Amino acid sequence: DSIIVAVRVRPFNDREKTRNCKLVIEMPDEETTVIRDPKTNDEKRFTYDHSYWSHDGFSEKKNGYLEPTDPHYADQRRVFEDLGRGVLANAWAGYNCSLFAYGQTGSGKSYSIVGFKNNKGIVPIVCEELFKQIADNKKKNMQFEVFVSMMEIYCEKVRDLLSSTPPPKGGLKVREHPKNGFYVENLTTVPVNSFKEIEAKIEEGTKSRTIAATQMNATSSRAHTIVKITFNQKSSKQAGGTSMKKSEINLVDLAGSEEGDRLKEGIVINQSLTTLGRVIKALHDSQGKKTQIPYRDSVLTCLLKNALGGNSKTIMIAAISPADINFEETLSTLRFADRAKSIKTNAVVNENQTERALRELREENLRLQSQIQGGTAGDASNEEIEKLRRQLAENQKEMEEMEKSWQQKIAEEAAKGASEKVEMEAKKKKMCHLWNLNEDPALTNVIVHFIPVGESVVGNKPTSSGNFIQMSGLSILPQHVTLKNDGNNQIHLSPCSEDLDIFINGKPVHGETQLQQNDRVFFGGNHLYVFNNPTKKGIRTDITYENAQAEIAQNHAAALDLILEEELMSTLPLVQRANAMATELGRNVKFEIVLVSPEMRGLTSGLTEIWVKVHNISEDTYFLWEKSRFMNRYYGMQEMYEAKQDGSEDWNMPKERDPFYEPPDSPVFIASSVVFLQSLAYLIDVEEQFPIVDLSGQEIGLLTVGLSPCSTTGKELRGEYVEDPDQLIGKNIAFKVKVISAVGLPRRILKSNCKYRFFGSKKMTTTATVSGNTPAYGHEETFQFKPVTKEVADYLANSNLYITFWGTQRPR
Ligand SMILES: Nc1ncnc2c1ncn2[C@@H]1O[C@H](COP(=O)(O)OP(=O)(O)O)[C@@H](O)[C@H]1O
Ligand SMILES: [Mg+2]
Repeated sequence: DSIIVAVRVRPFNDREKTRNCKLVIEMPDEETTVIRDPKTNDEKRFTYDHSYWSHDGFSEKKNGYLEPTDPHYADQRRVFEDLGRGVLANAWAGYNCSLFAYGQTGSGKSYSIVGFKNNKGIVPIVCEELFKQIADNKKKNMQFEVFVSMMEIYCEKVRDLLSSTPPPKGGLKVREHPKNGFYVENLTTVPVNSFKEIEAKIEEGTKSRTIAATQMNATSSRAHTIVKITFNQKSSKQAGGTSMKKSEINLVDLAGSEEGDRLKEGIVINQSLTTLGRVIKALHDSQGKKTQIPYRDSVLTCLLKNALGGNSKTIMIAAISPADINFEETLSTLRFADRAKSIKTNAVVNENQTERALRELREENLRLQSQIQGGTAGDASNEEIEKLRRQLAENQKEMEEMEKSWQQKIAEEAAKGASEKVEMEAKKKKMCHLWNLNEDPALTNVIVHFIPVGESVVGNKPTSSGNFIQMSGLSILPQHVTLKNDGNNQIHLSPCSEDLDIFINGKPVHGETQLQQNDRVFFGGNHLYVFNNPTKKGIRTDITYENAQAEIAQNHAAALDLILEEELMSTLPLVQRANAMATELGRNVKFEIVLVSPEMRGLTSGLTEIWVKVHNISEDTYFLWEKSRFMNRYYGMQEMYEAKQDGSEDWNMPKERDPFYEPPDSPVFIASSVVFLQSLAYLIDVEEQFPIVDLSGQEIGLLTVGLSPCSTTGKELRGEYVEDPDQLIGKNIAFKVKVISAVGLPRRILKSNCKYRFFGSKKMTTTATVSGNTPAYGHEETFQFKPVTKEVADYLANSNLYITFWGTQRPR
């Protein structure tokens, strides 16, 4: 009784196609997946229960559904008929099931699980078929109960997506029922009678998820989302008194499966994924002395302990991208699904007599009551005598629900408000409104802010006054912007500060600006919206987060080709969130994207480097991070921001642990120098000054370097006259470079050295470190060449040495 692993390949999206990406994934049969290395053509061949090819051979119908043209395209209905049929059979049989999707952010976890628009995924049609199969097949005298729950797991904190109650500190409690396993205490479980009910419930759950993602940066790529459906079949008038069969389905959308500082990256964010990699590994290595599987090292592996080798039927969807750039991550995915493929689970039917279940629950209630008796009269650990009362209250609620009829349950739950959504969708046709625009496509156009017909103010102030639109969360000020609506005919947006970075259509805004139909407004952090006036023109709702960020990156690059644009599309939003998090967490640090062009490196064609300039205003220190280092320490920043939002006592943390601080004696790339080697091409011995430029491109100093030819012996060659540098070809000539001295270095620098790599040496030459701001490096190194090659001659005659400066600013 083993797991069911299935991999699925999404098609090329609209930005990978213009990027000219080669397909690196092939599926021969409906079982095998072949990943071929782009630069090596080496193939790795994996086998699974299903290899879903959703890349070729489909056609978008007028309804939007992607129907397969050839018999190889895995449409939504095929993935359903293979896995949702299985989860429905498990639910009807009495086995509790668990389907989870692993994969990279963008590979298609959310598409496979939930779906997107008219291509519905596992959850919707599984719910629909469950309710239909209830209403159709099962006769005799039986009752059927369907309960839905929905939780998010973020930084090891469990948050109830179906509860408007403000969340506790540290998230909801996770306790281990001794017979049933790990569970979430005080998790909302509503009874649903029709498919519309569970649809609206999951809808408001995704609404809460969207609010968390946009206001507190609870990013979907860094969080897990679980939908828990309990299906109960109650049978009466049997040989025994009465019985109930029970199934618990867990549909899990996992987080994205995607140095100088250990503790300043993520530890709590990736934890549930990290140990998920461990557990699987630990479960695969078991194949001859016992090992230990670390379920308790994270919340996810706790809540999926039965799914990962216990009492459950487990299904896995590994979504992979068919592109060159992701070849590594894809492979990792394919390897993860390969390791989990060897997982045997022991699922049993959950039938229990109603009277004996009630009696067991009551005896546990009595055990807890006696525990609190021993509390008040004995040890009375005020920490423990609250945990015990929590458990007693949960048992009490369970007993109260057992006695209750399902009709009374649905009546009580319907007694507790849905007209808010009806009238919201209604007044969206009459009132001007900004709708959400989120990096997770499954959360775009979910929340909405309505613009009153007067002059209102957007800000992070909990209302309590007139003419106020409340935006709460990251980057939003108590008085952010001012909106002026003229009878839903002419709306003007004006920022309340000159130091407030807000954008419209990507172009920055400095004064009163009139909004127009389908404008793309950005307030800060994650507050990216699209304006809609329902009275004028023709509205639009098919605007993706990728379009707005694309135009923002276009305008930013024009201020300061598609490879660079698509990379700013990944870096810029993170830099916005980094600045907002820094200024909110008390860290007086400012991040700004500095890009190094090929021309700045002495090249003609080439990739443009992206750096994140880091200014620590306190201590007044400057740094410069590679984009990757910024990504890792941004993971750290996001973790710290969540720690603050939870109200923890350990968010403001020491220097060695917070991701915003960088020690001052840390070296930083400060200056650039382009030394043209033409002097070597003509075998002349000269030493001149070359401009030193900071990363703004501004020339700030002069670097005297020495250029001279010398024989392979080491002596000064022989005095010929080179008129064309090809005369050097075939001769044994060496060239020494003498980084003599520099002037004009920044006054803040106290130690510096130079770095370069001569032609074909694969040994990064780095000079000694010198004190003053006018340092005498005194470096020298000859570069031998057995035949001076036409490539080397062209190098000397037309290219240049790219010397970079690395310095420190404060003491040691
Ligand atoms: N199998 C697929 N078929 C068609 N489109 C897909 C598929 N998988 C993903 N996509 C597209 O890729 C985009 C991002 O996928 P998403 O569901 O966000 O994956 P993840 O949540 O794992 O990042 C979606 O907008 C969707 O339209
Ligand atoms: Mg997702």
